[PDB]
Order: sequence, then C-alpha cells, then structure tokens
Amino acid sequence: RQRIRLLLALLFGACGTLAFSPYDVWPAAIISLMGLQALTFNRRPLQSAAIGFGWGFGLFGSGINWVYVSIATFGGMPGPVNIFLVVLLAAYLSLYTGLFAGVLSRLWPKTTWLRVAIAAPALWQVTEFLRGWVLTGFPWLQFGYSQIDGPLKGLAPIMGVEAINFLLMMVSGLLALALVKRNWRPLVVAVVLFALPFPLRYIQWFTPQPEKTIQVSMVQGDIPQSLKWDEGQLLNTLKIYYNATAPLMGKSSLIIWPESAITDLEINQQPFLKVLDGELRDKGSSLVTGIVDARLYDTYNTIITLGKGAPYSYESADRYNKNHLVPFGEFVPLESILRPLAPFPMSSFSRGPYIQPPLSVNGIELTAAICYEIILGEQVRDNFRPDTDYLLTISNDAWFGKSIGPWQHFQMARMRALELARPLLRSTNNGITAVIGPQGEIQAMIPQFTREVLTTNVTPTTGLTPYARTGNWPLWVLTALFGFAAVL
Ligand SMILES: CCCCCCCS[C@@H]1O[C@H](CO)[C@@H](O)[C@H](O)[C@H]1O
Ligand SMILES: CCCCCCCS[C@@H]1O[C@H](CO)[C@@H](O)[C@H](O)[C@H]1O
Repeated sequence: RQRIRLLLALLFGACGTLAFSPYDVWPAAIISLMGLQALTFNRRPLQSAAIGFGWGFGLFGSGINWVYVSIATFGGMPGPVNIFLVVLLAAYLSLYTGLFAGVLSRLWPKTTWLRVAIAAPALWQVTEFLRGWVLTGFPWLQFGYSQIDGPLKGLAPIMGVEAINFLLMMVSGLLALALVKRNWRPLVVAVVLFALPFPLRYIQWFTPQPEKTIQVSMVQGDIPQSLKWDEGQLLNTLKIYYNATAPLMGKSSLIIWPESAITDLEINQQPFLKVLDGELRDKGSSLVTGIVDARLYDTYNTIITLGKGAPYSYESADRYNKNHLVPFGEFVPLESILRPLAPFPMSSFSRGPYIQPPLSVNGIELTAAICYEIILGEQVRDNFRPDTDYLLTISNDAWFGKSIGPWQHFQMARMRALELARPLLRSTNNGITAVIGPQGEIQAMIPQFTREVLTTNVTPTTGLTPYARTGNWPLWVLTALFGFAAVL
C-alpha cells in the first residue's frame, strides 16, 4: 500500500514533465500535483517527506536529465561520474519536495481542505522559493509555465508565474481531496477557483505602436559547439555571421547575433567591430551581438552594440553583462585539442550588475538578459523599464541538442513576454530562435539545428502591468496571510 505508493510518487512526478514543452499537455500539471497531494495522505511526517522526495525524483529525474548531455560531452568526466552528477542533481532538488511534504505532514496531519488548499500553497511557495534561491538557485520545472498557451495565463501579468504555481497547487489539492473523500464540495470549489481567471485571458495591459514597427533579423549561426571556441573556427564564424547579415543591411532596421557569437575578446576584435559598425551606420542598420570582454583581469559574458543610432566603442555604456552565474562554473570552453587533456587552467566569469539599463539601439530600448537569465522573472522585471520597447535574450542552447532542455528554456522565456506585455526577441546559436508577442504567443519561429536567419516585422508596446509595478510582494502578502492562518 505504501511501497505501491512510492512507485506511484515516481510515476506522478514523471507525469509532471509532460506539462512542459515539447509536450505542452497542461492538465498533466494538475494530475502530477494532485498525485503529490493525494499520495501524501494518511502517513507519518517522515514517510510522507520520503514520498515527496520520490515525487520530485520522478519529476526532475524525468525532466532535467538533459544536463547530462552537457557535462558528458563537454565536461569530459569518466561516465559513471556524469550519471552520478545528474542523479545527484535531481535528488538534491527533490530534497525540496521532501521538505514540502515533510513540514506539510508535520504541521497539518489530517486529510482536509485546510491542508490541501491553504497550507500546501503557502508551503510550496516557500519551498520552491528556496529551491530557486539557495546556492543561487535552480527554479526549473515550475508548473505555471505549462499555462502559457492555456487558460489561467491571465494571472501572469497581474501577479506573475508564481501565482499560477500557487493556484495550481491549490486547485490540484482540492481535486485530491474531492477524489479521495468522494466529496463534490472540494471539487466545486476547485472548478470555481480554476475558472475565475479565464476572463483575465483577454485583458490587454498594453498598446500596440504600429508607428514603430520595424524589420528585425536574428542570425542563427549554428556553429558546432565542439569547434565554437577553436582559434581556427573564429574567422569562419565571423564570415558566416557577416555574410548572413550583409544582404539585410538596408532592409532590416535591427539585427541580432546570439550568445558570444563573436567567439573572441572584444579588444582583440576592434578592427572587425569598427569596420562592421562603419558599414552599418552607412547602410542605416543596427547590430546587437554576443561576444566576450576581458576588462582591467575580469572576464564578462557580454552583449555589445553597433550601427545606426548606436556607434560602436569599447568604451561605450550601451552594453550588457551577464549577471547570473551557476554557483560554480561559467568558464570559456577550451580549445578542442585541449579538452581531452584537461583532467591530466580556464578563464571563469565575473558578474555584471544586477540592474543594467536597457541597450539603446536605432532609437530602440532593449531590456536584455543572457541565456539562462531569461527564466528569472524577478530579475528581468527589475531590469525592465516603462520605456523599454522590447525584451532581448540571446542564448547558446547547443550544449543539449535534441533534448527537451532547449524547449523548456524557450517556454519559460515566453512567460517574460506575457508577464511584462512586451514582445520578446529570442536569438540563438542553434537553439530555438523566435519572436514572441506581448502575450507570450509565438509570433515567428525558425527550426533548430539549421544555419538560418529569422526575418520578420515587429511592433513594440508600452504601458505597465500590475506585475511590472509590484513584482512579487502581493503574492507574498497572500502567502503570509495563508501561512499564518495555516498555523491553527
Ligand atoms: C468501497 C470503498 C471502501 C473504502 C472506504 C475507506 C477506505 S480507507 C482510506 O482510503 C483513501 C483513499 O484510498 C486513503 O488515502 C486513506 O489513507 C485510507 O484510510
Ligand atoms: C569603416 C569601414 C568601412 C568599410 C566599407 C566597406 C563597404 S563594403 C559593402 O560592400 C558590399 C559588396 O557588395 C556592398 O553591397 C555594400 O553596399 C557595401 O556597404
């Protein structure tokens, strides 16, 4: 009955994964969650917390193993070592689901509406907050993101994605209750609470501005990862990108190269950047591109700016530096010939400012975020400005090809657009390159694993959202209310 349960927690946990992309099955989030809620019924604190652990291990285990595809091909570690690192990651994250189920069974032992719809959402908010906070965090696989093409999307520009996580744990809980006690009362309250925001799906917190419509192009280079940083790749890369960029120079007002597309130091690319900038300002176009900067011996993962209304200068401020690093790591991959020899000294990154002004470019304001940073809703929100015309993010997702990793990243990126009511310009090396609407919709997209340019028209938008104005604290107030009430 119990062991049968645990096998079950693993199963409902892995059922969690199918809510996210590329599966896009959003009710699987509810099923997964009420799986957790219901399976934690009728058991002692510890056994329960172990069930929570098994649930989390189902989820993260089925859902972020793609980290392997990175560390195994590009770390070079034995093999069993890699698999160990992955299973350890999943398990570590499942400590949190266990802390959730733990404190839940300890402080609220009986199968009630109190437990499923008042305790669990507040507790889950704090345990997920922790999961995303401790050790710089890893807020990956939050069920709210499944609602991006789904109803409930309305909540996000009001109180953010975490409010959708809240509402989903609540609703799923009441369904768990309704189910195991065969009582229609929790079911009814579930359906009501789930359906209240459906009309929020149609509020437009923003105003289109067709007068500022432009042609945008994003060059998807598709430099193979293994080579990407070889001294003998550099020029084929600069040629690939320059030549993709050249026939658009009179027609596309704005062009983006993805993360560290220019795979060399800025100061070592001064002549190329100056000529490119000169040709750009002549033809009337603008460029935004990834590149690396070693400043005086601090090394920054960087976006720089060139072209019309944005003349290049190594001393310009119109630049962005990546803020969020993995608690270890973020180095520059070595030369191919040097990667097998390493186990038998790399350059690591320094952090850019938590708050960095928009990039200015051709009279466009761009709130930038590099790669992973686009999943940090709060940080993006803080860097966001009322005058911001677009969200910018550039990434290299080639570390995990063909995995679900890229699609999960993409999905979470859409939520920034929805949250802040701005279009999102998403440029990738081989990853998912796309233009996302001010409501998280995918306006334009190009296939991955292709060398290709995305070219389309984009219309920026203005005006704040409740979530733009407030950020997290209304949901935090709701949480504190719920939790302090939850101590009865
Ligand atoms: C014909 C129905 C007979 C069963 C009535 C009470 C069964 S027992 C009850 O059932 C719940 C769901 O199975 C469990 O979660 C709970 O721990 C258990 O005590
Ligand atoms: C500051 C450095 C300026 C360098 C000027 C080089 C411009 S070369 C470039 O050549 C292309 C070849 O077809 C022409 O189509 C394009 O119009 C011209 O801008």
